[PDB]
Amino acid sequence: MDAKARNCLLQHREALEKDIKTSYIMDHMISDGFLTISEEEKVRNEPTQQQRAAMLIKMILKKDNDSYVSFYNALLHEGYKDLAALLHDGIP
Ligand SMILES: [Zn+2]
Ligand SMILES: [Zn+2]
Ligand SMILES: [Zn+2]
Ligand SMILES: [Zn+2]
Ligand SMILES: [Zn+2]
Repeated sequence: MDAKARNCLLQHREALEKDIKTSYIMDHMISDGFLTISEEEKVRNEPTQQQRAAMLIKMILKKDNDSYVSFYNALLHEGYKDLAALLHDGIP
């Protein structure tokens, strides 16, 4: 993804990981088409909520612009408008 978007995720990494429950966000991104079911299972396998969110963010950091926007939209739609507001200015 564009550096602007990546740097924004890094800036806000700790809050994102602190706060996010992954299950609904991930099904949103899978329905959208920008997270695979194999990626989802890797996240789901982690044994705590912080560790699942850490895995998800780790994955997203390696994806493209279209995936950043899908993640952003999932935050907007699945109960994290606060976190979406932090990532808005980083949209590719
Ligand atoms: Zn799923
Ligand atoms: Zn959704
Ligand atoms: Zn969507
Ligand atoms: Zn497995
Ligand atoms: Zn972390």
